[PDB]
Amino acid sequence: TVTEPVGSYARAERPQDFEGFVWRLDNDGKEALPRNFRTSADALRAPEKKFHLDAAYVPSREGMDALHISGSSAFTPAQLKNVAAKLREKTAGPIYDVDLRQESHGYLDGIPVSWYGERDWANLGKSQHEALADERHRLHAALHKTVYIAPLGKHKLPEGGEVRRVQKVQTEQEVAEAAGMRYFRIAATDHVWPTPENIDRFLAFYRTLPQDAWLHFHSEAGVGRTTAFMVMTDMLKNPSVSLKDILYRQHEIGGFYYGEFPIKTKDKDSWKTKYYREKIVMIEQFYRYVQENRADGYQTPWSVWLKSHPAKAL
Ligand SMILES: [Cl-]
Repeated sequence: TVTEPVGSYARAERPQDFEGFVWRLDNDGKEALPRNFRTSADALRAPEKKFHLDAAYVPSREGMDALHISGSSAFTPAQLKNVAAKLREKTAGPIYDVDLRQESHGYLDGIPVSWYGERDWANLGKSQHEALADERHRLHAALHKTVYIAPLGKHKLPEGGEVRRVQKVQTEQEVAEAAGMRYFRIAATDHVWPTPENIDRFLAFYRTLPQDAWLHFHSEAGVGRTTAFMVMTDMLKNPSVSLKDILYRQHEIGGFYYGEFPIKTKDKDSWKTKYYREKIVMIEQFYRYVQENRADGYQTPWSVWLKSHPAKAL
């Protein structure tokens, strides 16, 4: 009897130990665009040394022109508008803001903030219903109230920032719509592989999208969670493309590399190590799901299939 199967390790952590304690500044708004902005129309560039990949390797671009996806970090409303404008030049289809953040976040006086708990796990273990409920309550509770908004220091603790009496509160959905983008939330926990719940939701959503739909994925940094879903979308829309080509091309356009590599972390970040290994295994497990379920149109949901074909630990 296994308590937590591969892909659900995070379920063993205690939520009560990472509760939110401060409104974190998600972006200073000094740049015109969010950080790590990238699209599937972008040219591939040299891989990052840390991933020890083959720089001479030329990944196939098959299906990238019609992939129509992009990724980025969190953003201010103005930055989102700039993103929408840039994407509108590439498509005449609906542009979706796919919010992959489980952590409660929103905008106070137009400032992008999030209720930060240690490890960014303020909503760990909560269902999407509970997470959004927490988010809605906190945002509203901030109106006409004094709050402290601050960026984090090297040890993930408040550093400087500012104090203000909020006069306007907005959800990301509001910001997205005001930017001319449709909105879709997937409460994925930061630093770990998306839950079976997260993926089932995405998969159902993905199946009903128009042919010309453009997906702009984003999380906090625009790296871990953002790349995982960009990778999954790439595999789903281009099942004939090898796992290697998918992983390489998603990384070389500016994303994270989800294949094996010499994982290295500072002592204070040693806790992230097993979660990185788990994601590597689950990336391969999803690829297997796509290859073995595409033929019948994915009649079997990911969560169901996963239980029938559990991934092997690392
Ligand atoms: Cl849920």
